[PDB]
Amino acid sequence: KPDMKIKLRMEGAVNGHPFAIEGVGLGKPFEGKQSMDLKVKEGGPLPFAYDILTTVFNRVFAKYPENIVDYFKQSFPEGYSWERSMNYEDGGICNATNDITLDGDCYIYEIRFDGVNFPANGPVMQKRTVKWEPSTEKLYVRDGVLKGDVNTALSLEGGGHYRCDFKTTYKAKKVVQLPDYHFVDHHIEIKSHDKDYSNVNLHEHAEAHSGLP
Amino acid sequence: VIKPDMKIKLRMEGAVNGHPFAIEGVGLGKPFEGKQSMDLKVKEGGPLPFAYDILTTVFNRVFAKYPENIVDYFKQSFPEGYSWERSMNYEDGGICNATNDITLDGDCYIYEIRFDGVNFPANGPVMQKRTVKWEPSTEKLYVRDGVLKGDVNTALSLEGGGHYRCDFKTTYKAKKVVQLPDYHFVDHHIEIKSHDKDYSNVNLHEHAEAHSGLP
Amino acid sequence: VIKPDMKIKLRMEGAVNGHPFAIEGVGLGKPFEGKQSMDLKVKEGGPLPFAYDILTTVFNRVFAKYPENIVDYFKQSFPEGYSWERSMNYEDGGICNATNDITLDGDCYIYEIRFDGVNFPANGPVMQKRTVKWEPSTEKLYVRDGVLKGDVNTALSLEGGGHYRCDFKTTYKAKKVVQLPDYHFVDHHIEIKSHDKDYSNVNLHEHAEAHSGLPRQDELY
Amino acid sequence: VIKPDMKIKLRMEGAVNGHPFAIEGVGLGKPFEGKQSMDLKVKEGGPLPFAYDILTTVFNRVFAKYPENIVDYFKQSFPEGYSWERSMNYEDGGICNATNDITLDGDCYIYEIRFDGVNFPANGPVMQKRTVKWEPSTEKLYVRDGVLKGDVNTALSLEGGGHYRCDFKTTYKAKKVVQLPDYHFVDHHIEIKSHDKDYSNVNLHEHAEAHSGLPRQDELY
Repeated sequence: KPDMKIKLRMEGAVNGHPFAIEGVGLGKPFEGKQSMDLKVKEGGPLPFAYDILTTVFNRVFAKYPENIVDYFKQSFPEGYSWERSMNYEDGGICNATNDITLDGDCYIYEIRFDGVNFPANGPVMQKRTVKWEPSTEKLYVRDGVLKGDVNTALSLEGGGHYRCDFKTTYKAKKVVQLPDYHFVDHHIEIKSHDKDYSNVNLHEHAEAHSGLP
Repeated sequence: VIKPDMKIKLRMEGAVNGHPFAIEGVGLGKPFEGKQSMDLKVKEGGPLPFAYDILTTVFNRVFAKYPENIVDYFKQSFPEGYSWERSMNYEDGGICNATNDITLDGDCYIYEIRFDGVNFPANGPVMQKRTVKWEPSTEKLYVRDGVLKGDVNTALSLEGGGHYRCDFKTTYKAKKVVQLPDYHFVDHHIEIKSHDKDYSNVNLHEHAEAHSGLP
Repeated sequence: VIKPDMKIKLRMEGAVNGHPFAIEGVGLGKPFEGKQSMDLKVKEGGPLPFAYDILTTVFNRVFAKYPENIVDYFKQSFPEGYSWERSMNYEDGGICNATNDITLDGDCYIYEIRFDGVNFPANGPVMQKRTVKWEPSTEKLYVRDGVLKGDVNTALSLEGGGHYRCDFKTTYKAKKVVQLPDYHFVDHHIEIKSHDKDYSNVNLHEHAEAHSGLPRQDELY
Repeated sequence: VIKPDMKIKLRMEGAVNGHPFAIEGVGLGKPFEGKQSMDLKVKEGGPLPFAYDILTTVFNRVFAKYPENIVDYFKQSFPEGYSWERSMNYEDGGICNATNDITLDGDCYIYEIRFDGVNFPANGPVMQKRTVKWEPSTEKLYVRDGVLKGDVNTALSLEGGGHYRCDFKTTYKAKKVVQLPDYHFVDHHIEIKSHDKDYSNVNLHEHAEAHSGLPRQDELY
């Protein structure tokens, strides 16, 4: 619908230490904007940069142009799931999955998050990340499902960037029309948070396009 | 504190391509000879829809024969124990993250294991169970930032011939400060010795020895 | 130093899976429009046994339209010029490293290019010539240790459908000190417009435009 | 075709971060004992501004001791010889691509080598010459598409301690049809034994043995 709700729970671990986060939000799928409030329920205070989780906290929240097949809006009411590997340039790897279903007007997420091999003096365990930069994801079809890759980066305290290579697989639960090669522009931002990030208000803006011209 | 005849008790909770499962095991082995064996049972999520082989190297470098001219990081870490973290990067994009918290209760090592695999193509040898076994391997172990790292590029043999490659990145963290070793190697040979039709029961063996390369 | 119309002169020497070749080209473009076109000729090692597409992005981010609010690293570097390094990483392990030394003579840029590709499998799309073209792309550019870096993972479309991925890592080096830009993007669309049977003659075009991501940028006045 | 004492003659042309150089070498070794040594001389581009260590493993798996139960792909390929392709992926993004055409003239192997490295950061151990030596390694060899592959993640020890990692991917191509081996390993130990101040003269050694993993192989009679 023009205005949808979000309900979510994430369970996971970072370098073996487990935690849990729940969230509630709302957004406009046809405008490509969304926002949510996240609450840490287990494993607080989190000893890692919150930023590594933010892109796991839904490509249905992306404004798709008419000449571009929309894989995500097609997959409802049944929904879809996605898998992702997030490979940071210092060897830290985060694996995340999301099972997305629809109940009335509210999307429901079942998220699992697992990070390993973050060095203790790195920007993630030391919390020296500022935010994610805007990015452009590339989407193409492979083995009857939709892939999404993007080489992005996090800005660091005092300048410089921390790169991360995203590899996402999107699987609609039911068979939908497959799209051509296209792009999605992203901008995710933490707009407010408390000292230990037990409460986080997170926003994303996403728009699909087909590149130049 | 470390005795020629130790026991293994383990539980793994995890998921592959989003589908969860759980496996328990009971084992035994000889740390000073570098040999071990266990019986594993699927307790949740069976029958497993992926090749069992991707899990076996998660199911303890204390079971490796270390010569005396090589500092033994793992046997030093007991009785307090150690933990390890690992990424396993398959050449077709399948990636498995696993963690193991290892403690010691009397004569039995106890594992708390987490396993999470993503992005395995449905047409690949992991989801279609076309792996035969792990080949023998030689791991590279070195120190970085006060902890021990171990990297190895190995492979799985496939049923119509050929090999399916995997890059290992392990971080070993002793629970308290031990002597750190110099650059060395561990030779591995892990084998499934018997199993069920669906791999609900698996008998797993490993043989390991540390060395220093040529000569 | 930068004129609305510029010329291009280049020579590329290199090898793929150990077999050497050489290519010369002449071109023209408009740096402030971010467009260029050239004519390329194989001079050595023909006919080439690999897909020509792996060479095209080696054949000048000075040919990229920069908005007025984004610092332009490349147009600043002339008349002295700049150099760049890059090593493409294709998903089946075939890897190409490339270098370009770019200088200026009057109104003509001059390239000295080296291209070296290794480990292309015989049954892969490069050695079997099953690539159609490069898809449009969006490059990510950021600063590291006083020089400009460029990352983008893009793809080639394949003859029977589907895509063949490649990871780009470029380093750009101005020869003299210039102003460094913030993290930004460059959109690309490179196209082979015409070629003969064995790709002896190739007409190649590129369109490149810089932006700042987010909400793409005319407001009634 | 293979005699217990063979000689080596080589020339390498290449560049690192765009700056070209050339090195010639003369050597000797015992293929059946897996040992070799050579003396290398910089002929162009000296003094080299990068750590010499990145070139040493490019300066022939015929010099590897094979047990009788493991098929020898390399000693089989002569007198025709073989060629190999290789990418070396360092953990900070430095990438070196190398090719070698190995031929045989009498009792002397002849190498034609190309070496091309890009994106080595200026503050890294290669451009600062902070490497000490390659650690010994164990390469893993397997067959793919009828040719021989070699993978090994290895490392260089660094001046102030610690290690600098590199990912090797080699493709070996015999010039004639030979019998293909099963999955096996080769243990390596390459050493610079002497060099002059700026590495214009370098004496280089390698020791190599193939095996089949543990249990490492008289049985007391």
